[PDB]
Amino acid sequence: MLKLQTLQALICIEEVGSLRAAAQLLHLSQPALSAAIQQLEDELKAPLLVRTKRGVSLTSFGQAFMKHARLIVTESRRAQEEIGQLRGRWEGHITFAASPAIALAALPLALASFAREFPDVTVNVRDGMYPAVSPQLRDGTLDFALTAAHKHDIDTDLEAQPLYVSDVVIVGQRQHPMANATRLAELQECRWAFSSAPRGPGAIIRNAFARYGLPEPKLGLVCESFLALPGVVAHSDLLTTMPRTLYERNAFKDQLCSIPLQDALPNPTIYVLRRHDLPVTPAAAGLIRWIQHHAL
Amino acid sequence: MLKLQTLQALICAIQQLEDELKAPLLVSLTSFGQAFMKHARLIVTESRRAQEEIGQLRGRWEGHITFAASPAIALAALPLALASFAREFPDVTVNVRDGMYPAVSPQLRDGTLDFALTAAHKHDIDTDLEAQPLYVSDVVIVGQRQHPMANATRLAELQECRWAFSSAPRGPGAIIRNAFARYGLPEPKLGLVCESFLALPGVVAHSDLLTTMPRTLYERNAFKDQLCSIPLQDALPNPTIYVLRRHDLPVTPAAAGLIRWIQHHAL
Amino acid sequence: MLKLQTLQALICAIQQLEDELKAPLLVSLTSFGQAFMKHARLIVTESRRAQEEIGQLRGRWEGHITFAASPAIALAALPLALASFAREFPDVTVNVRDGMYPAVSPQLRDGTLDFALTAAHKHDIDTDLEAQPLYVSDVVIVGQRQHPMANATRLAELQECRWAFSSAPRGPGAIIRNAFARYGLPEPKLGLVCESFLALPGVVAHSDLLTTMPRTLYERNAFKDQLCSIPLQDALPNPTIYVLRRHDLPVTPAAAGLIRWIQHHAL
Amino acid sequence: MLKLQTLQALICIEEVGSLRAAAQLLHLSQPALSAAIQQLEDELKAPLLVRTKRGVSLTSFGQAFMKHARLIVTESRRAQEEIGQLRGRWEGHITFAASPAIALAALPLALASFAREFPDVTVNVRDGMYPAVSPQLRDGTLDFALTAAHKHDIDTDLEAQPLYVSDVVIVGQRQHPMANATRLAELQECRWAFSSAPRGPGAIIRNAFARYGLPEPKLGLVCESFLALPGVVAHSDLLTTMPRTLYERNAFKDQLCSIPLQDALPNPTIYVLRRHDLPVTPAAAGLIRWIQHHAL
Ligand SMILES: Cc1ccc(S(=O)(=O)O)cc1
Ligand SMILES: Cc1ccc(S(=O)(=O)O)cc1
Ligand SMILES: Cc1ccc(S(=O)(=O)O)cc1
Ligand SMILES: Cc1ccc(S(=O)(=O)O)cc1
Ligand SMILES: Cc1ccc(S(=O)(=O)O)cc1
Ligand SMILES: Cc1ccc(S(=O)(=O)O)cc1
Ligand SMILES: Cc1ccc(S(=O)(=O)O)cc1
Ligand SMILES: Cc1ccc(S(=O)(=O)O)cc1
Ligand SMILES: Cc1ccc(S(=O)(=O)O)cc1
Ligand SMILES: Cc1ccc(S(=O)(=O)O)cc1
Ligand SMILES: Cc1ccc(S(=O)(=O)O)cc1
Ligand SMILES: Cc1ccc(S(=O)(=O)O)cc1
Ligand SMILES: Cc1ccc(S(=O)(=O)O)cc1
Ligand SMILES: Cc1ccc(S(=O)(=O)O)cc1
Ligand SMILES: Cc1ccc(S(=O)(=O)O)cc1
Ligand SMILES: Cc1ccc(S(=O)(=O)O)cc1
Ligand SMILES: Cc1ccc(S(=O)(=O)O)cc1
Ligand SMILES: Cc1ccc(S(=O)(=O)O)cc1
Ligand SMILES: Cc1ccc(S(=O)(=O)O)cc1
Ligand SMILES: Cc1ccc(S(=O)(=O)O)cc1
Ligand SMILES: Cc1ccc(S(=O)(=O)O)cc1
Ligand SMILES: Cc1ccc(S(=O)(=O)O)cc1
Ligand SMILES: [Cl-]
Ligand SMILES: [Cl-]
Ligand SMILES: [Cl-]
Ligand SMILES: [Cl-]
Ligand SMILES: [Cl-]
Ligand SMILES: [Cl-]
Repeated sequence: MLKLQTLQALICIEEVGSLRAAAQLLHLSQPALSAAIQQLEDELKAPLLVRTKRGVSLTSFGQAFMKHARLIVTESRRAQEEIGQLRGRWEGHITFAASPAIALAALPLALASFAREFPDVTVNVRDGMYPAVSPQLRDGTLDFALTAAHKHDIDTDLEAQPLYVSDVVIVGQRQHPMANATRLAELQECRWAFSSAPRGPGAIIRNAFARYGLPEPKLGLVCESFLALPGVVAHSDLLTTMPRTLYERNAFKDQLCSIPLQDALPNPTIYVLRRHDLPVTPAAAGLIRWIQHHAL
Repeated sequence: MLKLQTLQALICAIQQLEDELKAPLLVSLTSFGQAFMKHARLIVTESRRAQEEIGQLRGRWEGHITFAASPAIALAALPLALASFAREFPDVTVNVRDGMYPAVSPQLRDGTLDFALTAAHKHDIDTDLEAQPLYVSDVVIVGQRQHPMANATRLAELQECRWAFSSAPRGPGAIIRNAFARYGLPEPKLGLVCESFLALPGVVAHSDLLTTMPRTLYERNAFKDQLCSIPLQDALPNPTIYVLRRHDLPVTPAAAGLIRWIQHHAL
Repeated sequence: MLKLQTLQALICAIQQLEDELKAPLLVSLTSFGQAFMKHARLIVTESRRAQEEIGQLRGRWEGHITFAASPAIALAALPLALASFAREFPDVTVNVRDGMYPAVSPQLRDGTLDFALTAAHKHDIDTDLEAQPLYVSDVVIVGQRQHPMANATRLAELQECRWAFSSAPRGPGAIIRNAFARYGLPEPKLGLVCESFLALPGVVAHSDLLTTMPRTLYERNAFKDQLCSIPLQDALPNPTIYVLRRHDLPVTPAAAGLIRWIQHHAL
Repeated sequence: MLKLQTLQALICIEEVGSLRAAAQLLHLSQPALSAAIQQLEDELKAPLLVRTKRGVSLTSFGQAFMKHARLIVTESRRAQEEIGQLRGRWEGHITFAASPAIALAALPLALASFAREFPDVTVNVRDGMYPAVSPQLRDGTLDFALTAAHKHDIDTDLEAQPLYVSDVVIVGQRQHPMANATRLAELQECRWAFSSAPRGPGAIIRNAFARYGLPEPKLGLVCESFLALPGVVAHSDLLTTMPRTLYERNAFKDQLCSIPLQDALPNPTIYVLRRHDLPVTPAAAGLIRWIQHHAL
């Protein structure tokens, strides 16, 4: 029998006056309790109980022992209570960062399903991209981050699981002079709104121009805000690069076109990043599952 | 004495700087290095603004402007102001980012931002910052188009709802929390916290969570047809959007030009 | 339910404990593991005391006593009390360490110490602890034997001196700081801080630093001939040394025996 | 010329009305200042100064430039001031741990000499031994620790420099029955006061008994306090092991003897331990030097 059950039973025995009554009250087997008490007495090398006409009383030894037994039972209960309070607070909240692509399609659908499964959980969704999320992830504030990244850039102490392989698209105002272009070379005369990338503003288009043997793309402006980007492009002759999800889901869709080139652009891999050592709550694990699920 | 050329490298020789300070700056930045960095940023950015301004006074309109914009600004006036600015000043490099008060303050103080366009409570604004009113905005309560409370007209009717606490100068959910409080209601029941304005409309469209947002954002997002605004007849705040700057920094001619175009289109 | 055998291993199977708690305990202890440890220590130490006490009630005088002793105790009464105790109780294992209030408190609370012998201010003593007066001590001011102020008779004459702030229940230098304050003097000028009573006499003997120490320590150290006590006629405190225990823990027969010998020799 | 000197000079020029007067006031060479200003003007592509009958005035351009120059000069001064405040507080205090051997001989002599060289420095000497000092050393609270250690036990991220090779001695009451012993084997019947060691209470004597092919030494008691140890031994028949310095320097010398065996005991190496990456203040470096000096 578990020692704690045996101590709890002993406290009950003192209270109700009988080993048989204690076992029944606590839903323990009588023979198992009687054996467990005997085993404990053999270990202590003294009897804890003496028979009387109508039950058992504690012996002098059991009296002394009981003072400790009560402290041990209370302490076990308090420990369970403190841990429950601390685990409840840990398990009851999620803080993570999400990139625009996740934020715009999967995240909305994932949160509703997540909430049905984990009704008692608060979510704190931050705007975030690597490597800005790297240090927030590193101290413990962020439970995980969801972002495009180049696998070989990710800090060695971070775990990384592929979430979805994304699309990027070149976007301009709906009547842009270069809308019919099929080659990146045909865009050399255009000016660019450099957008946010893990490798810095304009990293994608600059890398594209480079691998195609073109000069540096002409900087029109730097727009780190994906929120602002579609509107800014819609009201200019600037071209930009954005996640396909943002092109599909923005307030200026009717004022914009994509320029589908026969030249290839990257398909950024979006990763779930966590600190490797950290243990993961049920809810955080469930949310990731739900986000995975809706990232078809 | 400090060598100013070395500062623009620290942000990116060091031993001479460490010897000038007589303290370690690198080990990652030491505790001294972090304290040192805010100063080095102001010195470097001021030095660049000084040179750019002189070129502008000579008719060479080149240089840099870096600024932050809160969501309503970014969606309405900003595309039009950036377009007009680019026509008048074709050779100035502009860098726009998202930002909200008070998160923008340290970046106004170290000169990394020329200005920020953001809602703020006037009495909360730090004394070293100037605040020029730009816009008086409108806030609405938003839910999925078929929300159970889509036809509610009083805050009281929304008591049992869960909220996507949205971001604000006084913290997430501050407008709804204060509104609930002023109207004699208990704390708004939180469903989740959503800092991201980009993500918020879609999160609300695919849940039963209510939120508060600038009327601009309600009228300009990708989920408009899946959303509604609650037809409240209880009054909500109208936040003032300001142009915020560190007051003692002289505005460059180019940044003054952009602020002017922003003021024009906001009006 | 917890398995008590596993607790005595955690201090030194785990997955069953982690599953019982439903929280990670190891990763180094997790934040839960640290919170868990104080409880596990009390449970394990109480379990051992319970068994030892029963053997003692049966005339088997074996078991363990672990206690802390402040410097004056350790030097005067303790050698004589441990000797007398060992004669009466030859088979009990005793473990003595240095310790002072309030540093000893958590170790009284988690059962790792049966008791502590230490100076304390009665009104500072935490409500779950019992305090039994043991000794009223004497404090002296000490300096190198040829100190410029060796013949000073008033605290006022020591104003310009530098102090080896020595350790105390209210913090380093607390007795001299409070004495200076009560006598209407400025803060004592600190020369250095010396936590170590073992090192203090030798540090004072080979510098011009004054300190305060228990009269016992002054009369019992290896640097006596190189030291003096300042013949002050201003009054200094006489700290009470207590036997401190966590009150709700039943004292074992063996520990009661040792406390008795300690009380005898202190008297 | 340093740009900051040039800006400071420019501010002075505005104030005193003349480049010549500014150079003299600031103790700068006139030709060097005139060249530095010209160089700056060439870089700005505008003149900062215009000649008048009795000096120079700022041009319109210099006026605009001066507003920035003043902010830059002030900021440089404030930076120096903040760093000075932070460095002064860093350099003005030392916190370290010291073991009994150090604490009893070298430390006393080292502190006086240290104080003459670094009068403006507060020292905070903690009682300490490895590996208890290991974590205090690890977070930043301790600047260094001075302790016996086994080289191969020391945490890999800690630097360790040998300070002194120590002696340990077996000690008993002055008339101990085994005082004339010459072999460890002759002490097998004795009971021991287990003393503090880096490897745990009684580690040294237990290791000694072991390498000599003897049984476990008989435990009399555990005395973790080196302060209490000499007195406890003096009033018993217990034997112990202690640093030679403690045997030489304690209040019970007349009541104690050492038992100099022909069998060898260890000579623990005392190390200065620091975190490897951490930069070291002049004072802490000086104190270590002084402690090294007095550890002959
Ligand atoms: C065990 C026990 C003790 C005493 C009695 S009595 O004789 O009936 O009082 C009966 C049974
Ligand atoms: C079974 C049982 C045992 C003892 C008694 S009594 O002697 O009347 O208390 C009654 C009934
Ligand atoms: C008569 C009687 C039988 C059995 C017990 S018991 O051992 O406490 O369960 C008490 C009294
Ligand atoms: C450049 C870039 C930015 C963001 C993303 S996203 O993580 O798929 O939204 C992909 C690529
Ligand atoms: C960045 C990004 C956004 C959207 C998509 S898509 O889901 O493949 O259309 C891919 C990548
Ligand atoms: C921006 C970006 C991120 C990631 C990749 S990927 O390495 O092909 O997954 C390519 C481009
Ligand atoms: C609550 C709130 C958040 C943000 C704005 S905004 O500055 O107009 O985008 C106004 C009001
Ligand atoms: C100088 C200037 C630039 C741009 C415009 S705009 O065409 O109205 O945007 C008007 C005037
Ligand atoms: C400091 C300060 C000034 C003003 C206000 S307010 O009146 O609530 O906006 C609050 C706090
Ligand atoms: C620029 C701008 C910001 C905010 C609004 S409003 O909130 O819809 O009134 C309108 C226009
Ligand atoms: C995180 C989260 C997502 C969705 C909801 S709910 O749609 O209001 O039930 C609540 C909480
Ligand atoms: C200040 C002070 C420190 C320590 C003691 S003791 O507890 O008597 O050793 C008494 C007084
Ligand atoms: C029981 C007992 C033990 C020891 C002594 S003693 O010789 O006075 O220390 C007296 C009495
Ligand atoms: C709580 C408390 C009780 C008593 C004192 S005392 O009177 O200064 O010793 C101080 C503080
Ligand atoms: C045990 C003991 C402690 C303290 C003193 S006294 O401080 O010298 O009076 C004497 C004896
Ligand atoms: C650290 C330190 C400070 C002061 C002195 S003293 O000059 O001998 O008083 C010695 C040692
Ligand atoms: C440079 C300079 C400017 C003006 C005069 S003035 O003609 O004597 O006033 C002399 C010299
Ligand atoms: C050298 C010198 C230059 C100019 C004058 S002034 O014309 O009288 O001001 C006097 C002397
Ligand atoms: C007459 C005169 C000569 C030189 C200068 S200076 O160039 O400002 O030093 C000012 C005035
Ligand atoms: C066991 C032991 C403890 C302490 C020292 S000491 O560092 O030389 O004092 C050496 C050996
Ligand atoms: C631990 C310790 C203390 C003292 C000495 S001694 O300096 O070599 O005598 C060595 C070692
Ligand atoms: C306790 C102790 C510490 C260190 C050494 S040593 O490894 O030989 O320096 C031996 C024994
Ligand atoms: Cl039995
Ligand atoms: Cl607000
Ligand atoms: Cl203008
Ligand atoms: Cl005190
Ligand atoms: Cl007793
Ligand atoms: Cl020029």
